Amino acid sequence: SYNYAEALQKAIYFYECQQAGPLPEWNRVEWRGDATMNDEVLGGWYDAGDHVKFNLPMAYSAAMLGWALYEYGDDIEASGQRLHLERNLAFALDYLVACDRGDSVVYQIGDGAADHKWWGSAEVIEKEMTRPYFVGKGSAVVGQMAAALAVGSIVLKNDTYLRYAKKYFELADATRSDSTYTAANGFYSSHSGFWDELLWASTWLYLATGDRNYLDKAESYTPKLNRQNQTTDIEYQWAHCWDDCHYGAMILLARATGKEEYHKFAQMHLDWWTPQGYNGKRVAYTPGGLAHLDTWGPLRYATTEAFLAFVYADSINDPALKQKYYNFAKSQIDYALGSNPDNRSYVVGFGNNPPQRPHHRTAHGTWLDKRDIPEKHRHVLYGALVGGPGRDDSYEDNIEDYVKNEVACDYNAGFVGALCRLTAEYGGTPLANFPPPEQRDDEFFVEAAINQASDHFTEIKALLNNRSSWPARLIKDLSYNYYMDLTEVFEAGYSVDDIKVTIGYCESGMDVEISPITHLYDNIYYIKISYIDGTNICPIGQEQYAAELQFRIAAPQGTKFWDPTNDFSYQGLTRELAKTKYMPVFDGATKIFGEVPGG
Amino acid sequence: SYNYAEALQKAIYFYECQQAGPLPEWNRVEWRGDATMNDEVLGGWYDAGDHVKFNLPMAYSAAMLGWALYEYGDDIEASGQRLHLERNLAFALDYLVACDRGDSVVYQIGDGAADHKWWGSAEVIEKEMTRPYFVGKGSAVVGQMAAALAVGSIVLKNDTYLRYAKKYFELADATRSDSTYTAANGFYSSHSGFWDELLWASTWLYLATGDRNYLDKAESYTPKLNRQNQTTDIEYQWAHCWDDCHYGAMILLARATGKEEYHKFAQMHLDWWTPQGYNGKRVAYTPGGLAHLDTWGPLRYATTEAFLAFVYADSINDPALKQKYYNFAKSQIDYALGSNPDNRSYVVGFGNNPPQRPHHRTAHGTWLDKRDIPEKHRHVLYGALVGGPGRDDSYEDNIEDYVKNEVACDYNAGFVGALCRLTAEYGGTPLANFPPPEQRDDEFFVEAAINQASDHFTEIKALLNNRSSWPARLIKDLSYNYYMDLTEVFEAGYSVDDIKVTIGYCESGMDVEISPITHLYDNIYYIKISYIDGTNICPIGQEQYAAELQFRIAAPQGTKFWDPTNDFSYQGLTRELAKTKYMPVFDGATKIFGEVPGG
Ligand SMILES: OC[C@H]1O[C@@H](O[C@H]2[C@H](O)[C@@H](O)[C@H](O)O[C@@H]2CO)[C@H](O)[C@@H](O)[C@@H]1O
Ligand SMILES: OC[C@H]1O[C@@H](O[C@H]2[C@H](O)[C@@H](O)[C@H](O)O[C@@H]2CO)[C@H](O)[C@@H](O)[C@@H]1O
Ligand SMILES: [Br-]
Ligand SMILES: [Br-]
Ligand SMILES: [Br-]
Ligand SMILES: [Br-]
Ligand SMILES: [Br-]
Ligand SMILES: [Br-]
Ligand SMILES: [Ca+2]
Ligand SMILES: [Ca+2]
Ligand SMILES: [Ca+2]
Ligand SMILES: [Ca+2]
Ligand SMILES: [Cl-]
Ligand SMILES: [Cl-]
Ligand SMILES: [Cl-]
Ligand SMILES: [Cl-]
Ligand SMILES: [Cl-]
Ligand SMILES: [Cl-]
Ligand SMILES: [Cl-]
Ligand SMILES: [Cl-]
Ligand SMILES: [Cl-]
Repeated sequence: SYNYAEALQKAIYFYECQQAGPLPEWNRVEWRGDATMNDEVLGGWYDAGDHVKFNLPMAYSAAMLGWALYEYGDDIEASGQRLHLERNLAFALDYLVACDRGDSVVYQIGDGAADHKWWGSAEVIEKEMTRPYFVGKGSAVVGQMAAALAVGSIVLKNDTYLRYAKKYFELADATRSDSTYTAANGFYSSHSGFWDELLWASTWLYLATGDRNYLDKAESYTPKLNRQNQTTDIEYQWAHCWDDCHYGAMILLARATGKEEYHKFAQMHLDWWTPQGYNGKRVAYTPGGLAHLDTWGPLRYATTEAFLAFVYADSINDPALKQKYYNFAKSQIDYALGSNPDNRSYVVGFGNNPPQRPHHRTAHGTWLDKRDIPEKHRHVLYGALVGGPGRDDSYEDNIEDYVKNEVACDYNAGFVGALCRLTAEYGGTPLANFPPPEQRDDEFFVEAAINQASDHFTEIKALLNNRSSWPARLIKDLSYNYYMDLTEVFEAGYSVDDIKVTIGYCESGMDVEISPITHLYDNIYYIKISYIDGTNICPIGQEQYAAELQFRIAAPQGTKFWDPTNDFSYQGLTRELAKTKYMPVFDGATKIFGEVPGG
Repeated sequence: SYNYAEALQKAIYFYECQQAGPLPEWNRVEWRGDATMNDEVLGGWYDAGDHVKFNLPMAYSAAMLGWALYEYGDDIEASGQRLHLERNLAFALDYLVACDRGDSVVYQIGDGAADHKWWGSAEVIEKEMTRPYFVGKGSAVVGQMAAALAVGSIVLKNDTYLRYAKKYFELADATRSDSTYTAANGFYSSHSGFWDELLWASTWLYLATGDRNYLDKAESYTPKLNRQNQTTDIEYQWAHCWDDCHYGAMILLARATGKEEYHKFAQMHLDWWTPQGYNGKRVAYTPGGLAHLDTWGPLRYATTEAFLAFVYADSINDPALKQKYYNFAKSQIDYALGSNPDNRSYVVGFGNNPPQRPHHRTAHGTWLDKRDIPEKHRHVLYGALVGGPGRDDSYEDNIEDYVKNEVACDYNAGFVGALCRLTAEYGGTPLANFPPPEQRDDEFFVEAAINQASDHFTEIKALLNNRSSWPARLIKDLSYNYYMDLTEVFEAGYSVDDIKVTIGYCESGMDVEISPITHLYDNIYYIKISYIDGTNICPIGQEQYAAELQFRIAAPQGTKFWDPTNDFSYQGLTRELAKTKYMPVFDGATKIFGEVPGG
């Protein structure tokens, strides 16, 4: 119905957009550079359109990418995406290993409230704030980390991942408490508790090792799972998700053990998701056919359930059940890709009329801590599955809609597995030239205005701008030149010593020097304005993105010869601030913007 | 009793405090300089503790000082004050003549609202605002100008004053309207109308010329005077004052004509002011014995009536009446000098416990456009009679009490006449060394702090202050030096050209240059910070009284030899702003504050 291979290609590339520093050599995202290099644990993924590393959803996302490979890795080699998926997974798993602290782990980098208060690109956040880390031994977060590493060890044939999966599982299982998991409260609180994580982790360890001790542990956790309302059934009326993976664990155990209790659960749970429901109970559905679990990330939940349904349907033989679950799964993926009342993709950069304003700071590329400027995103967040429509299929592509236009690691994770299943079956050709280069705008440049003109002087207001975005970046050795023609000075009988440079305003905190008037060639002279620590010009807010200087170049009071109309840098200037190419900008000795006289 | 000669001496000196620029050579006030030199008409007096020239009360005050000389000039020669009173009067009269515009006069300089909104010294007000002038021919203001010049012509034997007195009287008499008197509205509105001024001016012209035509004009105006309530009697229940001089005119006409109608009026009016009253009717009296006409300027009204009562008493023969009026008069003057429930003088700089916080901008001497700082007045407004107490004798000396601590030309004017009469009777020795010099503060100086420090640089925050007050003044060619010892630079094998001067903050609007590092002697070098228009550093407000610059002097990054502790200008600096004598200030090439290495 769609080119699922292209969808898969893009959905994987999304994770490269999320990578924290240092970026791997193979990162394909021209607008991403090393970021948050002062973090206590390097690498891994930023969670959403923010810059926090939240280990619970991060590890969940990795576990799901691992599961995608575990089921379908061989079957996707034709799409050309297997190597891409594998190394993207390994990047996250390396971070999980790097979190080890022995009897505890680093479980978060960044403070949610502080991070979310600021809107700007990953590469410049250390200029705005200093990022904390958090250490603990929460059974849910540590258990999820163990599960991700366990499946990772299988699909990446990696003994180190298995060693760490065991370490973390032993810690989570010994601790049996979420009390030291607090830094993510209100963002990724542990809602369901930790027994589902221990189940999920022990299940994957059994699949990794064949050690029955893990299967005994797994089966021991099932009576501890939450019940459905006040009944005796295990809870089934929700989705497999970052908080609760018992759903997927029960499916894996149905297949691994063949035991009827797991099959009964899988069928009850999946039936509740399908249009026919489970004995009169059913997830809410939009009229447009999307199973709609909650206001937040409905596409995330539906596409994750599609992956579970595909895996379960593939694992059973009953034709009616297989067709029912397969049709459900495909219907949810197809909705996300464009089979909906608006006929539009909900995957950024894919398909017909995709979202163009995802709630994502670094893809947006602002310079002034605002969402509304720039009015269009500077970058394409290819592959990102957005939150999606409301319960009535309604949606508007709006950066301010932090629900419907949310994007996140966990939104993409199950989605990737489902796309693997569909590419396996239908094939499709990935895009050969992907990703294509972006149109860039000017990043470092001066805006200038004539602040005052007189018959004996020129006074310039000049703002040296850093609106970098490909990638956002800091340049220390910034300078710009203002060129003049002093022919009229010499003709009137005066010299360079008779021309005085003064300053009328220099912005606080911007260490600056102005050169003496310097000969270029002939009667062409210039001053250089140098910012000694240009990294303080940075796209982090209204005050920081440009440094303002007002400078005056003056012949003696009373003289009548001063003529700025032949001065190179005066060309086109008005009384209103405007970008000018005639006051070129330099990084050290290298010109990075503008033009020079002759030259 | 009191030393009335000293009180008179100081009461006259008050007028020198009020002189607008250009000051006469004989001005005795060390904290007054030429002020408001751009005014449309130069000289004259500021009205109160403000800087408006309001001609109606200015001319009334001049007329009253003239009247004091007319009655008592011979009788005060012993007090030594006659020549002081004469030249003080001539300064105001010269202004009145300079107001002539042919068919109209300048009757105001300054916009009352804008003037009063700002709190600062006369000499700097043109940095804060532009002062408009107003032209018209209102009969009250022009008539009072005429009267002032008519008595002035007599007592100063001056034909030019008589010529303008006639011309102004004719203009007032032709116009018979206050319609063109607009700019003083709500400050010195014409409340009584203009017939009383025509009466007062024509009476003085008769006394100056002996031309009975002026006497006939004077008598023609008396039926046009306002009535007392709804009766046929001329209004008598108020005081001779800036708005209405018919009271004094009637007294002068009683003496000049001997006619019963004027004596009947004089006695009705004066009896109403005495404790014995007129037919059971009387001005309010405080329990402490002050005749209290109104909330505003009660001492002004009572001391003016004291002068009228003295003049009328001296003009009649009835010992009972003479005693009644003399006792009234002396009681009111004595109350003002200290015969009151608090035993305290209401004349600044005189007697026991005088007011120290008069509502007077220039005597206060702020630099910040605030009344509360400085908390003590920097100057002594000797001789100013304040507004005075409430009807219950209540009073607190508070700069914020713009009623009780108001001071003005018209408050002092009648008061001077009354003091003339009392020193005529009782003698007294004026103060020999008056005025004594004031304690002065530093006026131009740098406040500096170490803003940032490291092993390769010093960064200074420097505020160049103008808190001048002796007198407040402007200096254009202001600079200050920062002296260093570069011994350690040379000791490291580096040169002067390896040291970098940069700026970290330059206050907006303060055109500034920093010299290259300049040799002084030995290994001592300096930078000069020069303000191109130092007059923008001025004591007119919170942002203007000091120019802020943050400058950094830096050795190359990575070097560790930099040594600020042998730098002359670094001595005593902390991280908090403080005045320093080691960053000396210059006016052109002349040092005006601080110290230099060596000397
Ligand atoms: O209580 C229903 C359901 O909650 C799941 O946690 C949710 C939480 O309710 C929601 O506010 C947050 O945004 O998402 C989490 C994860 O989906 C919980 O995992 C389930 O066990 C529970 O049945
Ligand atoms: O009506 C009383 C009295 O007013 C005199 O004008 C006052 C004015 O009322 C007051 O507001 C202002 O502060 O001072 C003026 C002058 O004292 C007016 O001169 C009288 O004729 C009249 O009797
Ligand atoms: Br492409
Ligand atoms: Br010239
Ligand atoms: Br060029
Ligand atoms: Br006019
Ligand atoms: Br003295
Ligand atoms: Br000295
Ligand atoms: Ca859980
Ligand atoms: Ca030129
Ligand atoms: Ca009047
Ligand atoms: Ca030194
Ligand atoms: Cl802990
Ligand atoms: Cl169905
Ligand atoms: Cl199937
Ligand atoms: Cl886009
Ligand atoms: Cl824009
Ligand atoms: Cl009496
Ligand atoms: Cl007498
Ligand atoms: Cl005082
Ligand atoms: Cl103070």
